[PDB]
Amino acid sequence: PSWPQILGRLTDNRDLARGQAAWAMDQIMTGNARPAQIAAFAVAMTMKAPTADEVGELAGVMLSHAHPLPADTVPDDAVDVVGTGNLSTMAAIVVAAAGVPVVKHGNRAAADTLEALGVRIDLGPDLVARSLAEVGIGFCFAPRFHPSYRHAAAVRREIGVPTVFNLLGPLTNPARPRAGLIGCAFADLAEVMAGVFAARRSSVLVVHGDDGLDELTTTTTSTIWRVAAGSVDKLTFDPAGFGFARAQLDQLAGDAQANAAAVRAVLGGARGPVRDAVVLNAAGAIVAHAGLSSRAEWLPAWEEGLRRASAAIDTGAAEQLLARWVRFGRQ
Amino acid sequence: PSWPQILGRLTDNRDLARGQAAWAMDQIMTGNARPAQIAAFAVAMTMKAPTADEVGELAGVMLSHAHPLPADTVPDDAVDVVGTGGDTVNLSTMAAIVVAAAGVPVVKHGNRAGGADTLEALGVRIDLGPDLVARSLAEVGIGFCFAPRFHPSYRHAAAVRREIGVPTVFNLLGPLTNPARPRAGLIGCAFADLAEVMAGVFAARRSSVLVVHGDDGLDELTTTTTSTIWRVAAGSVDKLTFDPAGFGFARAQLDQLGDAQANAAAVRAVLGGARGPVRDAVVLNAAGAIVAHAGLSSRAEWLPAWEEGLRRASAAIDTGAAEQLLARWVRFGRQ
Ligand SMILES: O=C(O)c1ccccc1Nc1ccc(OCCCCCP(=O)(O)O)cc1C(=O)O
Ligand SMILES: O=C(O)c1ccccc1Nc1ccc(OCCCCCP(=O)(O)O)cc1C(=O)O
Repeated sequence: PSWPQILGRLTDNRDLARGQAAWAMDQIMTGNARPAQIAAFAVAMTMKAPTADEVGELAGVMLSHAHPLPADTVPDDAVDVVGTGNLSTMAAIVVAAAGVPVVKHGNRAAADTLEALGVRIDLGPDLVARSLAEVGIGFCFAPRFHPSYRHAAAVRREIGVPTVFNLLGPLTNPARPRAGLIGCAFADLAEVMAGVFAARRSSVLVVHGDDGLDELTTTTTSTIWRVAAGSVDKLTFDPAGFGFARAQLDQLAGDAQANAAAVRAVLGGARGPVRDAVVLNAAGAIVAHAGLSSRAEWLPAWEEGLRRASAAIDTGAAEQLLARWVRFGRQ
Repeated sequence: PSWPQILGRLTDNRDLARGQAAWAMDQIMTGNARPAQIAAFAVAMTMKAPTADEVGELAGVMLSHAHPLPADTVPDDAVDVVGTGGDTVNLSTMAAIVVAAAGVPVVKHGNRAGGADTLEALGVRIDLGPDLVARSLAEVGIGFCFAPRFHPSYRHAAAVRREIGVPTVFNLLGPLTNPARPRAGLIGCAFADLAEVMAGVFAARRSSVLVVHGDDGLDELTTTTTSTIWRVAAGSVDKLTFDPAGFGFARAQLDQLGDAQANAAAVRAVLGGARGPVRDAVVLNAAGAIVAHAGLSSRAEWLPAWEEGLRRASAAIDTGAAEQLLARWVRFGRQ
């Protein structure tokens, strides 16, 4: 195993042999990888087009180096709501208010919204565990939990272009949720992620908006990879089938203060395209959550998930869970 | 112009816009490119498959950053003999000595790893400044440009090469950035599509060059099989198939063609008159460079040019002129 061997293989457009991706990630996590080698690998793998086995090794090794949460502090039915690259933050809160444990994993952009809302996002494992137990939701700040990734994070900024590493966020949640709604901006890489979750024995909905969104929207149809029990089902999803009005991407589009205001409005009951998108993804995460204890029918599962997501807002539960989340950090 | 744009375009398998490659390389040549950005650029363009225009822009920038030789020290008809590397430093090194001994000025360009290593094993002083390389050309008829000495600004790229350790588009720059700027030569490449790219760059320069690709992976004309030759001259490129058998050369084996000291011994044997596959390959490539040299001042017929090139190359060995030139080369550095 060497960088010449692995990189040479990728630049010949060949899939890696077993363990090679894992070796590369280990060199990164130990700090032995040079920036040039990280970049070469990220770019070469991306242009080659990564496989689930390769992504599974990258995410697997990285996750094993992450700060774990304390033993028995994360429910077995905890879920994630996230995309690879607004709505996922809101959806996470709603799902939590519906009675589903949610544990997110994120970073500040070049998480910011949660800070603008007064949430203390940068907490250690013990307090994230307490947050999950007392508020019903927790947030793992990525730099806090993945410090060994910092050189790769720097590389990713310096090159600026999306690479295979942009798939690692949803696959390296330190709390190791077994369920969730996972959004991917590219159909090619969406199926790859579904394969990784499949091997993990996760129950997730890997979603890809046919408009290029990394989450279920009301702008157009979406492709969903239904992952459960090690199997993947590819489906098409039309929100219109659930009486949702179509919208434009302009409405689902700002700064932290603006995003924070959007959150309070939606949680405050404000109707519109933004709310609809939040309810869709929240429902998706709930349907994924149900996929742990059962394998119910697609339509009626979504009917139930949409009902719970909607009620979580309209009860004031979501708005009040947020308030409790802010009060938690203050005390 | 920025890295996210250029790298974005490349990873999308799109050719760059005019000027972008040059911008990228200059950022690299000025220490303004992060190692990650250098590696990302080199790898991305490699897998995209570089164009002659892109490589030409890279080579143009790198060459403009290089130290020149003094004015009026490099003859107009100086040649280079080199391969971009196999997947053959013994062959090219010997061919260069033979060509010089034939009366054709030769100026080489290489580094330690290796091209320069074999010469050091032979006792040649490789790391000389412009004025001494100039003296070597005039007094010995051959000169060597030590790549780190003449391309100091390439140090950031050179470090990245080592760290990734895989061939990239950058490996094409050597023959295209010879700081003596020979207008002719024999240039080898282990891959056909990259050979065609380099031929395109030499064409744009109006150079007289044979770009060669052994159909067995050799970055030089081989005896083991046929070769493709891009005959570059007068801004145009003829793509030709080449069979040494047509000149009476026996079909050798690749195994018949590793340390610098081992290569150094092979040089002394061949230049000493030892016959075999290696001699044949040396004479072929040397003859090729002489054909290229002829293309500077005339459009000669292909076969007669080669026959004359083979005649002179063989003579340069048989008379002992090649062996003696090496000796003078060594002595020159000792003094
Ligand atoms: O930059 C640092 O120097 C640093 C220092 C201490 C700890 C962490 C540090 N950097 C990071 C480490 C992990 C990370 O994120 C881990 C990858 C998962 C993030 C999810 P994303 O792909 O959506 O951003 C990001 C950074 C960073 O600089 O931003
Ligand atoms: O190797 C160095 O030590 C070096 C130091 C400072 C600046 C540049 C350095 N290396 C190079 C200089 C020019 C170059 O390109 C032109 C010469 C190409 C020589 C190819 P060869 O090794 O097969 O002869 C390549 C390198 C390099 O190490 O990659």
